[PDB]
Amino acid sequence: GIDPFTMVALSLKISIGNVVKTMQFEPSTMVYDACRMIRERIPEALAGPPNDFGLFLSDDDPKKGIWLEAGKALDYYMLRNGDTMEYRKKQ
Repeated sequence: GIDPFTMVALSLKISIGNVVKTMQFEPSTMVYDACRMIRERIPEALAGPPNDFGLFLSDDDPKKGIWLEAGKALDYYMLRNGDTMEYRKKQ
């Protein structure tokens, strides 16, 4: 794939374990595609199976954080430039 930055791009802070990387995603980018972007830009995403991990929308409270569905898009989850999302393992 290719590193996104086209026009208005959703710059989210991707947390993988302890690695927080500000990543620029396209608004219409699907969650499985955003994962495709991290795995390629940050190697730590490849710490396990792709469906075993996932995108976790980070809020101010841990219980407000939700798991982004692969079949949905980033914009769909009200994601913005400056938000934090932790690409981490499910369960």
